[PDB]
Amino acid sequence: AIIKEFMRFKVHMEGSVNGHVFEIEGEGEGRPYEGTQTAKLKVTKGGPLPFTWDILSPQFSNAYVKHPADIPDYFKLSFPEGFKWERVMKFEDGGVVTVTQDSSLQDGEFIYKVKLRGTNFPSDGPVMQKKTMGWEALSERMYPEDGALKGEVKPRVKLKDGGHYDAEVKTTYKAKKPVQLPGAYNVNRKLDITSHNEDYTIVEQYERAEGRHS
Repeated sequence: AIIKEFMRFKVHMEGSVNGHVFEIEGEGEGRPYEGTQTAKLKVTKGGPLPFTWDILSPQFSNAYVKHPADIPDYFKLSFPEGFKWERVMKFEDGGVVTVTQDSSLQDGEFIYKVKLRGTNFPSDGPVMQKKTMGWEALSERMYPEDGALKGEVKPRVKLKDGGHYDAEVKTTYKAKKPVQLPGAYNVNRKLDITSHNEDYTIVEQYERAEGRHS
């Protein structure tokens, strides 16, 4: 029931995007104090998915962010009980992804349960047409509000023909028990898909994430 220098996680997602219903199960691992982690995800129901993996990759882990020694680490402090989060991603062309997630620590591993709903993506837009090619580095501002920790960022996905496709992402993180909130700070993140099979039914990804004073 402590957070070791190396930790595994297991994750299950139930999702629907533009009506396409699917599930994903995955196995992750990483170094929670160093802010590095990887995961191997399998689409177990509904594959192959008719849309880009890039809208799913950010839903698969803030226990693995490296925090400065003098900032309360809300995510790590929430364990072993853990924390929940609720996210809305609004994309520039009207698509919307809503996500709810539960994180806990059971028998030495983190257990993540994700529910995702995407709607209103244009049928010929970049998400449904698999035109995106991964996230640029991003900086998420975390700030305390109403006894929870909110994060906000306007991250960008690269397009295969040279553009970018923009989103506004807002997440509320809430520990299951009351834990010390930090003052506002930033989390710098780089999320990469490192391997995948042809139809993206098996995917590996990696994230490096580090908190910094603002």
